[PDB]
Amino acid sequence: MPRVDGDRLWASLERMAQIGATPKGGVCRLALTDLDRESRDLFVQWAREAGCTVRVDRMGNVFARRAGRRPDAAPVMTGSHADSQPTGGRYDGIYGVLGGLEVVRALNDAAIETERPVDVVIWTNEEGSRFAPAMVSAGVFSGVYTLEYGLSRTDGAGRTIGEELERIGYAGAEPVGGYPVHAAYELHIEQGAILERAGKTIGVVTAGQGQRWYEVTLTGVDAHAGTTPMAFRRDALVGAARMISFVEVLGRRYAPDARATVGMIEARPNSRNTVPGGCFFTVEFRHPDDAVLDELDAALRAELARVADETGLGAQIEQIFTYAPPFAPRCIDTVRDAARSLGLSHMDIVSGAGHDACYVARVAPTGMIFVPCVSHNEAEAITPEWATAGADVLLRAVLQSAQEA
Amino acid sequence: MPRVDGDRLWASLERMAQIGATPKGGVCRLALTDLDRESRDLFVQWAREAGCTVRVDRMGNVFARRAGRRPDAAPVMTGSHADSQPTGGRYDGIYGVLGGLEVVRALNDAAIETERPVDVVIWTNEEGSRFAPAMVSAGVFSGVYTLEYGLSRTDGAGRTIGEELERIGYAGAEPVGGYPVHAAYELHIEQGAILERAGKTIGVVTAGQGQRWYEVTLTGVDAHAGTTPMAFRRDALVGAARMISFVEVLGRRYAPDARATVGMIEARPNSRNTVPGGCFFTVEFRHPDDAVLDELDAALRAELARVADETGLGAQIEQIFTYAPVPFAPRCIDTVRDAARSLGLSHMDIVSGAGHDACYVARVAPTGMIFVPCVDGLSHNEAEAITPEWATAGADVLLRAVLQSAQEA
Ligand SMILES: [Zn+2]
Ligand SMILES: [Zn+2]
Repeated sequence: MPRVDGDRLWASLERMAQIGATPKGGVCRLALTDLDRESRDLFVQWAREAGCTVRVDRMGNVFARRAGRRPDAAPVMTGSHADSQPTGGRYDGIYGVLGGLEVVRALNDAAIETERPVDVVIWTNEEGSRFAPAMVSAGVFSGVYTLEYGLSRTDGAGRTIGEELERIGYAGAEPVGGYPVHAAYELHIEQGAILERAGKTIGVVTAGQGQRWYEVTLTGVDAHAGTTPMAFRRDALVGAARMISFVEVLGRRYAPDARATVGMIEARPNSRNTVPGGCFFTVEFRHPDDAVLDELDAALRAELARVADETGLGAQIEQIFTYAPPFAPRCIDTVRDAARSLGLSHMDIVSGAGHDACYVARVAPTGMIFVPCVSHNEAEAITPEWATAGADVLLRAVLQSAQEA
Repeated sequence: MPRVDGDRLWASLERMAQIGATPKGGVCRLALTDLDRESRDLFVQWAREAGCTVRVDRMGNVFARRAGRRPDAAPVMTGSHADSQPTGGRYDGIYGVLGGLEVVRALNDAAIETERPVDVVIWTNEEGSRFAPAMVSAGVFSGVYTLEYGLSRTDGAGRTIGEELERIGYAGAEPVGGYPVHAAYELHIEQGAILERAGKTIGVVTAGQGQRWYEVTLTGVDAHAGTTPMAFRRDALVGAARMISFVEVLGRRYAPDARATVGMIEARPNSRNTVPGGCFFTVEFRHPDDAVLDELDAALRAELARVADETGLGAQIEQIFTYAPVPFAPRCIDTVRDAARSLGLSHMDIVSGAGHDACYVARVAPTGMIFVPCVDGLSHNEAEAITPEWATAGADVLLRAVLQSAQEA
């Protein structure tokens, strides 16, 4: 099997990172800005230079197609997003886009004919910063959202995605999704420390995380600290402290894949010489298994009831967000087998963040490939070896799928 | 032994409560306002009608003196403040003042002569709302503050205490403090629910609380919750939670008199989907025993170090306020307790959880305090209330205490 040109890949990442470069060495390329256009334009140029046919759909998704023996066969698709967070890094999303480009180049150098066409994609507005929601364009593609909804999303100035697509010249003619896709692979940095600390180069992504978000309000009695003895108190902050501790306990209880976090708290009146009579805090559970999330939910509620009973606090809880994550076994195995045949260190991993691939999974057999990083930060970084390794895994996986009858 | 006239005392409280009456049934009578002046003038009028000689000092403190057999003898002093919080009750401070007036009237009715003169005092600006700080005038009296400091405290209008004293006619000529006082007693509502819930009418106040205040900053690592396994986390808020729970443990460990509280917390960045990398919170200890406060300090600092170690969090702690406990005079305390006993009144020892003028006066005179309960422990609220029975009982104890000390050679 062929090999990617690591130096060529690295050079393209270096070149692309100039567009929207921040002084801290990060990237600010918000969706459908002029800088987004400049980045898109450069990809298009490079793709066409690689002999690809580049098309654009009505959500401005860019597809660079490399020829296959069967021009009407469902393609193998790979890619990611080019747009960033306001204080994004040089590799969030774009590494997957340029990794896909290097795959095409590598197939060209090896003079390989595939049975199926290969599409390298840029998804519009993945990060969901200028327009909400995130992953909206892959969402339209995958039937999560309608085209009407996708195009009507507005920024702070009241400009819609549809209006901006026309402004920067990416109001494409192609339908958004609706055609069969044989398989899809997204190469992405981990945006975490699991691979790096485990000393593993390749993350075989098995699933996304399910999520449960809660808001909890504890009600006690505002009291002067000096004049109120401990036995008379209804301290809502102490009640919350008990819950915060128990949330951490729950996270460790369902290790390694559970995420359990209290990230926001507000005490009232929040004055140092008064017993807090109220406290609001959030809870979020993440785990790839809905059954485990149900356990976490039941434990949280049962404990909240015990705390209220013991403390005499009033308690209210409300689940405010619920999300169920599944990648295809075939793609997962293909990714693992590719890593193995390349002699690359690897491990199964769960994605702790959303990606376009999470939605593409709904319409085509989909997998993801993670590489380590030293995210959502201007200092996030990968090594040339990591960049090459992820791209070599991508090449192998895409090639295998593309030769499938 | 003489007895107070409960109906008379109650009538005086109802009448005074008219001055600055609020629709919610409270009192809004800020220090050195015209309402405060009216209240002062009425007390002065009643005191003179009861045969007292009234004097005013340079901080506007009002002293009504009931003559003693030996005019040059050190006086027994009693009283409180007449001024209120913006949403004050009908009994915060003024109960002690009118209690003192009732003591004078009761001594008159019984035709009693005392060895020592008795002073009934109104302290200027106790509540410290219009001018900061609180208890500033008893403070000057007691050496806490200079006269220059006391007179120069300004309100939001740029007007000083000195200027306002002159405006309302209470820029007195007498020196502020600096003379021998035989004993001092202040009658005051508890401003807490200890007496009410224990079913005790009289609180024998043994001390005012010492205080130690702290600021604590825990430093962790900002991290996205979904992508960060528990084992990698440096959660500053969980660290704080551990400390908050421990602070409660410390308060309950030194029951019944310890107060241990985390009243303020600030997490950062305080977003629901991220592991908090920073957390600020306050700690305050209160206790009548400085040795216990020392132990609380040591325990807090020891556990903070243990938690920082075990969690991998950076920790910072600063004691930003220190206040020594104010024990009251043993003889005054015993005098109060003995009085309650002789009157067949239910009573218990209690520690004051709030500052009073008497806390400062304790520095320059043998001082004690007498508490009565208040409904629900409510105070500095317009719905603050005592019963006639409680009002009468507090005044009866004050009468006997003042009487005993004023007859001491
Ligand atoms: Zn991304
Ligand atoms: Zn008071």
